Amino acid sequence: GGSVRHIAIPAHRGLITDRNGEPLAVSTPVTTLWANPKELMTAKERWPQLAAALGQDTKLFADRIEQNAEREFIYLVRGLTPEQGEGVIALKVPGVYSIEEFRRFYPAGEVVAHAVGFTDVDDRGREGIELAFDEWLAGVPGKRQVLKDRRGRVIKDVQVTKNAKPGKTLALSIDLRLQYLAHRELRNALLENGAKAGSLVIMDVKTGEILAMTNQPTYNPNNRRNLQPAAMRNRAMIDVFEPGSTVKPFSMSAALASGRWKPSDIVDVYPGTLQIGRYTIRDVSRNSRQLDLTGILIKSSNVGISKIAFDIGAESIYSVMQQVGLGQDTGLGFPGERVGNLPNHRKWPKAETATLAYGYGLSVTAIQLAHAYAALANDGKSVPLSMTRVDRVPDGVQVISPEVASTVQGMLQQVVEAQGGVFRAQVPGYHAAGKSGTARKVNAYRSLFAGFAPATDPRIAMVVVIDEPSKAGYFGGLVSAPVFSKVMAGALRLMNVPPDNLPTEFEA
Ligand SMILES: *C(=O)[C@@H](NC(=O)/C(=N\OC(C)(C)C(=O)O)c1csc(N)n1)[C@@H]1N=C(C(=O)O)C(=C)CS1
Repeated sequence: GGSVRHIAIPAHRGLITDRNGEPLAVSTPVTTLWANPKELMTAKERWPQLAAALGQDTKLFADRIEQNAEREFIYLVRGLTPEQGEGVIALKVPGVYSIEEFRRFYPAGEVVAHAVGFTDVDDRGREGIELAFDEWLAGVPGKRQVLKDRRGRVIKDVQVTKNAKPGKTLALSIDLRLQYLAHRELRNALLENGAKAGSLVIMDVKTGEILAMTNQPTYNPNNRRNLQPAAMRNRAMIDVFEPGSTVKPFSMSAALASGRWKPSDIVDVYPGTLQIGRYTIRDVSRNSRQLDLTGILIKSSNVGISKIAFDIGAESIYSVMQQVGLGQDTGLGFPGERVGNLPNHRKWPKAETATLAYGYGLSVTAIQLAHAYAALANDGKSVPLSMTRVDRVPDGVQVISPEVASTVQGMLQQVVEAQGGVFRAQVPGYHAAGKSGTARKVNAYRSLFAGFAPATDPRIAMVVVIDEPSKAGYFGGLVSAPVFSKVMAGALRLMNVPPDNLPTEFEA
């Protein structure tokens, strides 16, 4: 007797590695016990011992089987060892079956959870890379012919009609060594500042590769028990924030490209405030009069950058920030990734011109901010972003001219190295460049640092975001700059970049 039926052959999900082959998401065998209730209903005498072997109350187990008496498949328990599955099979209960199924394990756990994401119990990607590249990773299930008796029990395997096709291996752009370093130091910074959250992005300025992307809080994707959704946010891609002063190098790029400004030109910022009708632009350091363009960045003078913006026009500044990608679609396609907002106007009055120029009222992601600094470091050329390992580098787009980019690079090196600069961002053994930011949330603060290294031949761009530090310190040059120093120092050494901060003949 029996009936001819076709059943599926699950496909083996593809391995996800870092850029060097280190396993990040692996489908490994676990032993699973399942049951056909229609068969179980013929051997009720065996139920209590089966319940006991499954750690179930006898009556709760007997109730569950009765409530599913019309189904032909229920799970008993998933994730045993082969030895554990055999002990239950040794009861020889009709309708109880053991199978080996491949389920996801994440060997680096919380360290790359936001980037990698996870699959559901149907093993379909639902977060992070697992979702974004689900088609690549999933493969194609097969089909095989069976004969089933009246209860649904397979009584003969007839033939395979189509073989399963396994999913494909995927190598991410992430370097797990940099990821671990970034993860540990971001975690340390949250403790030292009693901060609520944070992000750290590392990018290869020559290839567009996202070398590291970590956030706090994070979660263990191997133990998703009562996960708070806040811990699951890949903030670097799905949270927007005001970049504030960290956009001032792009305002400065527009200034230098206009033909009306050189680094040694001077701006009077006395007395540290600038009234624009009912609005008042304010500096924190208000013991300045004449500042040159590098000093405007070193002191992070909102007044100074605003006066420059009045001279060159907001349109030139908006265009640079648009070109380097701030508030613009990255095109990556990460689930929930935000585009943000670069505010636009028909005509730009002084107030809107000033706030644009020092990053007030803008919305960007940490990925966008890092990509913009990568283009600046790469002599003004923006290489497309990638979450996967890049073997053939695609052509970039020139978004800032090489001469202007090179001059702004040198100014940003001075921001880190010059007297009164952001000395905590200095990278031991290397010349580094960057810009701090401190944004008041609308007192709560967000502490920023963005930069790149080595200055002589940039390789890595990095953004550090510390959300709501609660200690006495909250300025970006105190809170986020030291994280940049430690992570950049380690990342450059892990990538075997030759140190470039060597004495001249006279300094030796
Ligand atoms: C650049 O980020 C500048 N930040 C600001 O003007 C902002 N806030 O300034 C503080 C002092 C935090 C305030 O409470 O007003 C700002 C920009 S967008 C936003 N929502 N707030 C300057 N940056 C620095 C740095 O280099 O971190 C300073 C040292 C002084 S303020």
